[PDB]
Amino acid sequence: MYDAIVVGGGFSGLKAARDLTNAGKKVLLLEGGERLGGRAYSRESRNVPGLRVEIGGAYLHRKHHPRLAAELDRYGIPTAAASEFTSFRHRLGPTAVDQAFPIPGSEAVAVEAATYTLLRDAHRIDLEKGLENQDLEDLDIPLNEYVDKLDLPPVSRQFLLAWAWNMLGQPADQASALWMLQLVAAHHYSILGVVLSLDEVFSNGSADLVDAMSQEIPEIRLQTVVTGIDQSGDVVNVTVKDGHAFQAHSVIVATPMNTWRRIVFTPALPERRRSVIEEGHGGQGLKILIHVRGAEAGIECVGDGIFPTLYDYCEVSESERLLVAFTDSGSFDPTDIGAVKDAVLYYLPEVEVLGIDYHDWIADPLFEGPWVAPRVGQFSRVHKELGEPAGRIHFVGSDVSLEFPGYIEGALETAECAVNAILHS
Amino acid sequence: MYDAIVVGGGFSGLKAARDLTNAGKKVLLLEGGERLGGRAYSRESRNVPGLRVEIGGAYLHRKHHPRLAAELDRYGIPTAAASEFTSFRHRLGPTAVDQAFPIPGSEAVAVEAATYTLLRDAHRIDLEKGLENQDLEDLDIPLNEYVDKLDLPPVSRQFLLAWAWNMLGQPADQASALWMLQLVAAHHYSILGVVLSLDEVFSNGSADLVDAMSQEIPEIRLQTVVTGIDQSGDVVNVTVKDGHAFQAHSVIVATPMNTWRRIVFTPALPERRRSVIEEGHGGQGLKILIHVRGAEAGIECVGDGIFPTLYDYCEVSESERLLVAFTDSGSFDPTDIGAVKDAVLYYLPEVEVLGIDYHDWIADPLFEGPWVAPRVGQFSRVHKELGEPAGRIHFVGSDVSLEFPGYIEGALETAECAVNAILHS
Ligand SMILES: Cc1cc2nc3c(=O)[nH]c(=O)nc-3n(C[C@H](O)[C@H](O)[C@H](O)COP(=O)(O)OP(=O)(O)OC[C@H]3O[C@@H](n4cnc5c(N)ncnc54)[C@H](O)[C@@H]3O)c2cc1C
Ligand SMILES: Cc1cc2nc3c(=O)[nH]c(=O)nc-3n(C[C@H](O)[C@H](O)[C@H](O)COP(=O)(O)OP(=O)(O)OC[C@H]3O[C@@H](n4cnc5c(N)ncnc54)[C@H](O)[C@@H]3O)c2cc1C
Ligand SMILES: CNCCCC(=O)c1ccc(O)nc1
Ligand SMILES: CNCCCC(=O)c1ccc(O)nc1
Ligand SMILES: CN1CCC[C@H]1c1ccc(O)nc1
Ligand SMILES: CN1CCC[C@H]1c1ccc(O)nc1
Repeated sequence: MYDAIVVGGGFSGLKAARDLTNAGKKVLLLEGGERLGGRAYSRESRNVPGLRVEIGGAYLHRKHHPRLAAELDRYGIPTAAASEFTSFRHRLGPTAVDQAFPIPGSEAVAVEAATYTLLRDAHRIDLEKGLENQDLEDLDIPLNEYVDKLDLPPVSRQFLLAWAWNMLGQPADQASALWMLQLVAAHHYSILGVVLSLDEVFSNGSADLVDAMSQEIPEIRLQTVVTGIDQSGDVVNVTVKDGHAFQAHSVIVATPMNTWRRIVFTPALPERRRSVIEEGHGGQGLKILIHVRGAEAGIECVGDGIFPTLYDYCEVSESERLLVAFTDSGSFDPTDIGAVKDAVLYYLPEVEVLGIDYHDWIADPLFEGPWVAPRVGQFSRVHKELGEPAGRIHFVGSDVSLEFPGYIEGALETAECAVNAILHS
Repeated sequence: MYDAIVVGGGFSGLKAARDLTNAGKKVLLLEGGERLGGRAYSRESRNVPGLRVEIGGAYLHRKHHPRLAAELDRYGIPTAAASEFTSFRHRLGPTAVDQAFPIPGSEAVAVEAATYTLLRDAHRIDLEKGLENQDLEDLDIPLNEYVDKLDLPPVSRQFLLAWAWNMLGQPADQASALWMLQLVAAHHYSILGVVLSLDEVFSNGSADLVDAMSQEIPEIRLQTVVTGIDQSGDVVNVTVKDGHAFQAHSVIVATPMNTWRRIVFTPALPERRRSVIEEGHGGQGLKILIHVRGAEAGIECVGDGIFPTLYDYCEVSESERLLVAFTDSGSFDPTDIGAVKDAVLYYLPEVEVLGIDYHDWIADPLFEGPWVAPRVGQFSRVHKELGEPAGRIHFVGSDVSLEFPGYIEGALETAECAVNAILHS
């Protein structure tokens, strides 16, 4: 039996396990899959032999993501930007300008005013309290309704909606305004910052950091799916799909929120958590790597397409590239390549699609979703509580970060807190 | 004897006189100078025979200035923009972009944040209450100190300071932050709007409108300088530099604030007004028309020069133009043409200065100043009170507008209110 069992071998689990180990605790890490890293998943391209790609989490910004920056410095892990953006091919209407910030002068006043309104609203959020504890319910409404009250002209309206679609992984009618404002608050109260945090990538893949961290973790079991966590006795018992149990004084749940509902907790989790847990969050983010021919380097496209964003990812050859598109899996079927072709040619009518690569995170039983985003009304009912301990079971992960939810940084942050909580008695 | 005497034949006096006349009152307008229009002064160029120029007020924006827009529609008075701006020659440092909005991407986050801060502060101002009645004293500090707390990077910092210098007619150390915020509030809570209200000009000069209005005013005396206003009796007595008095039930003071201190009021004006009146406001605006050779059309220059702004005004010929520069008369001596040459060549090293035209508003005894701007600390002590009646004497004018101070629109607004006050008993 162990001081602590960590369930899940993403960045959160890995951090918690390593740090508890270095503190002299006896730790076991159980990972249900065949690999470590979770929603950070670098691997060989399905389309391009010998090419390493990120199929989940990839981007970081050292200034918004200091714990991650610390990890990188700690292990000497190189980063860079994946591409310079120099060619802008927007679909925002005839008055848009082809630049990174495509808003024309005739919209400037409208943007100014909306900027003030969004940031005012964002400043209502205190990041330590939880979204359900601050009288923020009036903001917990469908994003499209919120944006309708800003009454933006066409370019700025579509620009904001596109990036919101991209970033939340939900269409505007399903996204919560409060959640959009949450991401603005997490970026030091900045709208710009949300998109500007796409700043660098791992030069050798996320696996670089995953492997570094795992090297400091003495006991790991892969292919070990936790099905049960029972703290009815003096010591927590963790049952596993095989049926061969492990015991510890403390258990860290570092699996995705949308998979909690498949674990049997004993006793049952506190009742106010239960409904949201059963439902799951509404995240439907979809990231598609697109192998193309005839694309110039450095393309960025933002617009009103079924892909709100489409931008440069990497050089394959003199004539071939990968692009990345974001949409959501409720709106778009990535296995309909004809659809892919249509969505790309909308922005880039000269380009030929050669193929696509993605991971169906929502269909994967180890995840049941991409990154976190609430359904409308969820997190103004319960949010902080999701990542609070239930007796000796701690809940960590990006999904439950108050400080940086949906980011690698949030995984690290939450791990920090569980480790400290465990070290204090 | 008259229902009303109006003192001053600027837009405020003219409006008040006309409207009282049309209401069936018996009105006399006394103007101390040889012309009507006051600080709106179109006349022939000192530099270019046969050319009409604006030596004071010139610019308007129909959307911010609806009363003025009404006047223009009423008399069929044509307007246009004086020039397209197409060539940007800024002195804002090597990272500036040569566009109307010269802020580069690396400053975007900083600007976003400052935008929120300025507008938040501006939203503290309710435009009907007066700046001395709202607990705004913490904002009534030197602009440079306020701007230092925004901690802007270099381009945005200098850009904001330049336009503030231009617009307030005061260097940053003498300008009040609260007053800058007042102009932001007057423009429907917009920073951009302050500069965007430079939108059209009178196609035939301000005198077009002045002449239209004066045609509706049956009794006008020019060269009649008021020296005394005495309401100790039942009927107000207005003494005049000649010594030949006029009497009325009501008197409208529509002369500039900085000339009130030369009038003998009986009884004395209410005591809390007296000190600011004696001191005068701190407006030192200076507008210089510059006759040039070798300038391309459509130039706008903003920067850190002794002229914060320098921009296109009109075509004289294929090789000659007028530009306009704003600075202030405490900082700059317009009769030092060598200085003028230096200030222009800073932005435009290829251009030859042929000559200059301006009016020394501060030296003119009928004005003692250009447009209104408070000294630091003035208007958070007394501001609304300056434009309130003292018994039967009303105070109007741009100088005292709560709603649009320093603009033609403010002259019209204040006249509106005095007329209505007089019509009601
Ligand atoms: C398409 C996509 C793109 C992204 N892009 C970015 C980005 O650019 N930048 C950024 O910062 N973030 C990005 N993210 C978000 C980020 O990758 C995740 O928030 C983060 O990796 C989550 O780490 P974690 O430790 O919370 O959970 P995960 O990485 O999900 O780890 C959970 C672990 O639990 C395991 N598991 C599940 N059920 C069980 C079970 N019952 N028993 C045992 N193990 C179990 C899973 O196998 C997994 O290894 C992206 C996410 C996705 C899906
Ligand atoms: C250089 C400059 C540029 C400007 N640019 C713009 C601009 O682009 N757009 C804009 O909207 N505004 C502009 N303004 C501000 C605007 O012109 C004025 O606020 C407005 O014209 C003031 O009108 P008024 O009726 O309040 O006062 P004024 O126009 O000053 O009228 C005052 C009248 O009082 C007379 N007078 C003074 N003392 C006496 C006395 N004792 N007895 C009898 N008569 C007396 C004066 O002769 C004058 O005719 C500018 C002002 C200046 C100086
Ligand atoms: C840099 N600004 C462009 C807007 C989006 C963005 O910043 C971005 C997008 C992709 C990428 O790899 N790097 C940056
Ligand atoms: C249009 N934007 C440029 C900034 C200043 C400005 O708007 C301006 C200046 C002079 C003029 O005649 N018209 C407009
Ligand atoms: C930065 N975020 C965190 C969750 C999804 C991810 C992401 C990355 C790139 C992009 O264009 N949009 C979203
Ligand atoms: C618009 N304002 C009102 C008072 C001064 C005037 C003005 C006009 C043009 C310019 O560039 N700056 C200031």
